[PDB]
Amino acid sequence: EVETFAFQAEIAQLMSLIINTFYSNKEIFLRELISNSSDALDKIRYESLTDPSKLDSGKELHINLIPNKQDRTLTIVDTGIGMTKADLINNLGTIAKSGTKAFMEALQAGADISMIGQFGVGFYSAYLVAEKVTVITKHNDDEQYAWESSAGGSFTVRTDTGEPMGRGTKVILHLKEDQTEYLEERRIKEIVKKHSQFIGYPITLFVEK
Ligand SMILES: O=C1Nc2ccc(F)cc2C1=O
Repeated sequence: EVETFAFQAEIAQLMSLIINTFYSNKEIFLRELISNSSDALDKIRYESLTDPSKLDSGKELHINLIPNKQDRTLTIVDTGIGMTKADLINNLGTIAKSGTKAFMEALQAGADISMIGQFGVGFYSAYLVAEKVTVITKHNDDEQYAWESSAGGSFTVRTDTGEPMGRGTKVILHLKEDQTEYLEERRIKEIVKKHSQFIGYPITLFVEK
């Protein structure tokens, strides 16, 4: 059972802007996704302070970076609070309608694309490098779901039947054919050290066979 939804008009505009605007500093996508994971890990930690039973689905608060050259995917896994089905349909837990407005206003008022995270819509920077994005998420209060979109104005949501996650979010980036540099160990390391050296959770960069 696959449900197809249409993006809000403002969100579809944001995605086509990111896809079509000539902009060479694409590496900032990893900083935004890692920052989104750190925000989700902060949320589960804060709720765990007043209720330790919320960590029953997983006590480790970490971030893993998993490149795969065979599938040409870069996956960002975190054990954060996760997202419900309502969260997924509601623009992946963001206030994307108002955040897109302030972002597009700034883009004509001097700002550039690298400042996308300052308006809460940093997740969509994934389409700077990915032709398709798959999001697997598991919140304590809901089941495991799979969000997917190749842009084009629509996305799909389905119950995920694959490997159970416990709790957290998995962002799979199906990279464009000319963006395979972000599958290289030294390139990923350089970006993490440059843009995410002070993240308060362990970041493990997986290596390949
Ligand atoms: O990619 C990276 N992960 C890391 C974790 C710890 C650290 F000190 C550096 C790095 C990287 O560059």
